[PDB]
Amino acid sequence: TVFHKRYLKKIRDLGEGHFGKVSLYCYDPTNDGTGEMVAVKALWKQEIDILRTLYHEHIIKYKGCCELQLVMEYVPLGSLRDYLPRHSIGLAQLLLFAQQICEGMAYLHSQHYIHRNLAARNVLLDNDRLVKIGDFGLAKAVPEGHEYYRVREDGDSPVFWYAPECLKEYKFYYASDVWSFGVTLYELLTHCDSSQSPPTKFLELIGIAQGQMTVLRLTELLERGERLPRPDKCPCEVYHLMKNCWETEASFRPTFENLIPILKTVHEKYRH
Ligand SMILES: O=C1C=C(NC(=O)c2c(Cl)cccc2Cl)CC=N1
Repeated sequence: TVFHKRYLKKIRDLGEGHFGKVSLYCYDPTNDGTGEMVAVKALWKQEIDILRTLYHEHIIKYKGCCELQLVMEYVPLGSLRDYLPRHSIGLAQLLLFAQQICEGMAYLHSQHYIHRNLAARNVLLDNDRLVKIGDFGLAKAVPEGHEYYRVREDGDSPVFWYAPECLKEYKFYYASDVWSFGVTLYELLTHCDSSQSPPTKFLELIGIAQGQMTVLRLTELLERGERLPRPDKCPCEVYHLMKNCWETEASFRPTFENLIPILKTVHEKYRH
């Protein structure tokens, strides 16, 4: 679908992820005064071409583009990062969010893509609190006959959601996305509390200032087996699952395909 900027009118700002800004716009090509609300991402053909080939209930829906800006579905409940501090959410619902992330991620990996920006702020919720994986700004196609994508520097990347191989070897495997999921799972269990966030907690792990974490210091701590702590009221078994996703060796981490039945089982145990 080719959208026309003439009938696209901006309503209000949502934010920015990979330096590209997202805003709520109204598309009214018939001038009925109500129109339909869409999300417009601006300032790149690969991110658009990746999202174009993706169709899944747990992946933000591509709607089209306009002369270039990305047009996606607008989701009213927003990101998990802002949603969790706002509401009283139970353990089962948090595990259901994690299960839905895994389903969306398993599908992404099936289409031969890696996300590389899997964090709670990049996961959105529709009206039925259903997961919608967003911000494909860092997403890449894993080359055919290759097990990883060679990263061109950690530059503007969420390093505190990254496995040691991404920082040390500049390698991004499907298993590197599992490590980020482990960190996202840690985020859900802290109810996305800012005082417990991964950049904040990792600095606290040694006792260094807001910007004293080097790629070497971070690599050595992760290789030494130092990990994020168990979030308050988090069941030991949900924490042990995060640790499995945080295995030093990439090949030893669970896959998303195998994490789904496990998160389904754990969700049932804590329900009601
Ligand atoms: O309602 C929405 C919101 C979207 N994007 C984000 O909210 C978003 C921002 Cl503004 C910054 C960083 C990451 C993300 Cl996912 C996409 C589609 N519909």
